[PDB]
Amino acid sequence: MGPLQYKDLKIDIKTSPPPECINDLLQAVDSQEVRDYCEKKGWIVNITSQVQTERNINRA
Amino acid sequence: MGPLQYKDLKIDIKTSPPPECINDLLQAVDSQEVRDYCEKKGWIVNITSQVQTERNINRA
Repeated sequence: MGPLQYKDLKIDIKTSPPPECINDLLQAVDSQEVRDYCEKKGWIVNITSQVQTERNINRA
Repeated sequence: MGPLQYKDLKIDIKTSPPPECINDLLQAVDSQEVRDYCEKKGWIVNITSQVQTERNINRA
């Protein structure tokens, strides 16, 4: 199977969350509303495996 | 008046919080525990217009 091109990153300004300011933050105040928010914002502070992009490239 | 004798403000030190990732974050999930944490961490994310709710509560 295959969800997407599944390979190196190819974006830039849109969905972080590499600048772990929320998780490094909320990793101490227990508050998924802040991370649920962060990933609501668009960082996704949580993991770097299951990602979903809206601008596919297979066709572009 | 102010919170105290607020003076000397032309450096930066390890205390941010200009990178408003917590406040820009927590400004939407209502969670002073994250900012109380952020300023506990050392950013101090907190606008200074006319707030006077005796911050720095006794969390220890």
